[PDB]
Parts: sequence; structure tokens; C-alpha cells
Amino acid sequence: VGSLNCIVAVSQNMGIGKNGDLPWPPLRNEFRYFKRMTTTSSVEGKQNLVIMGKKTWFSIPEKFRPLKGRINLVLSRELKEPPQGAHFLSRSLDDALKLTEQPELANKVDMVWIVGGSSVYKEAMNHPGHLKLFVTRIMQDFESDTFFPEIDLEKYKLLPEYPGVLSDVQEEKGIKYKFEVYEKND
Ligand SMILES: NC(=O)C1=CN([C@@H]2O[C@H](COP(=O)(O)OP(=O)(O)OC[C@H]3O[C@@H](n4cnc5c(N)ncnc54)[C@H](OP(=O)(O)O)[C@@H]3O)[C@@H](O)[C@H]2O)C=CC1
Ligand SMILES: CCc1sc2nc(N)[nH]c(=O)c2c1Sc1ccc(C(=O)N[C@@H](CCC(=O)O)C(=O)O)cc1
Repeated sequence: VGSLNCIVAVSQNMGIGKNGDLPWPPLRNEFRYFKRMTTTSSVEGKQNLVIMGKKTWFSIPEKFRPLKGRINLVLSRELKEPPQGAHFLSRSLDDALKLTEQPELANKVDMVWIVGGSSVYKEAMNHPGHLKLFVTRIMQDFESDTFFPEIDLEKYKLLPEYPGVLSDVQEEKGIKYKFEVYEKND
């Protein structure tokens, strides 16, 4: 299995959600960025795995579930089986990551992408080892009811360049945003 990664889009007040959806109106090229980063694998014959909480699963419009070309794993302790359209169910982040080492997945999975929500971001960010965060900074405040956990910059270095990630300011629907990549190893 390849690298472990989080990906998120976050407002200036660290909002990631409101009422089961995003705080901001749809940013189509920001969604396309999410799709390109989470789907693209450099390793032939492999796919990437997405790990998400249950509310995050049900926040994706049904027509886009499962996230296509990716293996979709949902975290829940109440569900008894994967939701309709999902591929896997785990009861903890540690279980999910261990599952990637089972024979069922060991040679199928390239990258692992944690796509939220707040509790799994927080646990992953504090998971010892090598991790990258792909953070879209939405450069306005948006009313939110779900927030990104604190990024500890003593351990997460903001990278000064990354192949394939645009460095300049983006703007859609009058909303400016920029892409960042962080990396820790501890
Ligand atoms: N801007 C962005 O990049 C993102 C935005 N969002 C937004 O955030 C909101 C959803 O996030 P959030 O509210 O944090 O919810 P989550 O997606 O984290 O879902 C929470 C539920 O998932 C299960 N769960 C979460 N973590 C674990 C775990 N480690 N092990 C087992 N079960 C787990 C639980 O289900 P159970 O009770 O069944 O055990 C829990 O009640 C939505 O508004 C969505 O649109 C989400 C991701 C990214
Ligand atoms: C899954 C939770 C995440 S992680 C993330 N990261 C960044 N940078 N931006 C985001 O908005 C999200 C979100 S919220 C989100 C992301 C993607 C989608 C979605 O439907 N994605 C489709 C593409 C949707 C489209 O093409 O309009 C896909 O990846 O196949 C829905 C909600």
C-alpha cells in the first residue's frame, strides 16, 4: 500500500461543513481537483482507497457515490454492513488501515485518502508516521457547523511546490481559494 494522505477544503474560520453539505456554494473546479487528486494513481493496476465517516458518505450526492474509480470505505460503529454503493465498512481508523494490508486489498490499493469528517481528520493527523495534507484554503469566512482540526505546523511543513498543484490564486463564483500541500513524518 502507498502513501497516506488527507484532503480537505476549509474556510478561513476553519469550516468544512454546514447542515450536511459544504459551507460554500459549489466550486466546480475545486471538486474536479478533489476528483483528480483522489483518483489518480501512479502505480499500474492499482486504485486509490478513500476512507470517510458515515455523515461524509451520505453528504456526497447519490449520483457520485461510490466515488468512481476509487475503493470506498466508510467508518461506522452503528452500521452492520457497508451502505448501498459503498465497498467496505470499518469500525475504526486502525481497522481500516489494517484492512488495506489484508490479501483482499494488499495488492490492489495505491494511495489512501482520508476525506473526513472532523473526527477522522483529527485522529489521522495525530497518527505517527508519514502523512500529507492536501488543503484547499477557501479565503473567506463561511458559517459552518463542522470544523477542521488544528494543523500543528511544528510537525506539518507547508511544501514550497508540488507537481500538479497550481500555486496561484483560484476564483470561482466570486470566491478566491488556493491549494496547499503539507507533509509530516514522525
Ligand atoms: N470541506 C470538506 O473538505 C469536507 C466537508 N465535509 C462536511 O462535513 C460534514 C460531515 O462531517 P462530520 O459531521 O465530521 O461527520 P463524519 O463524516 O465524520 O461522520 C460521523 C459519523 O461517522 C462515524 N465515524 C466517524 N469517525 C469514525 C471512526 N474513526 N470510527 C468509526 N466510526 C466513525 C460515526 O458513525 P456511527 O455513529 O455510525 O458510529 C460518526 O457518527 C458534512 O457537512 C460534510 O459536507 C466532510 C468532509 C470534508
Ligand atoms: C468527500 C468529502 C470531501 S473531501 C474534499 N476535498 C476538497 N478539496 N474539496 C471538497 O469539497 C471535499 C469534500 S466535499 C465533496 C467532494 C467531492 C464530491 C463529489 O461529488 N466528487 C465527485 C465529482 C463531483 C463533480 O464532478 O461535480 C468525484 O470525486 O467523483 C462531493 C463532496
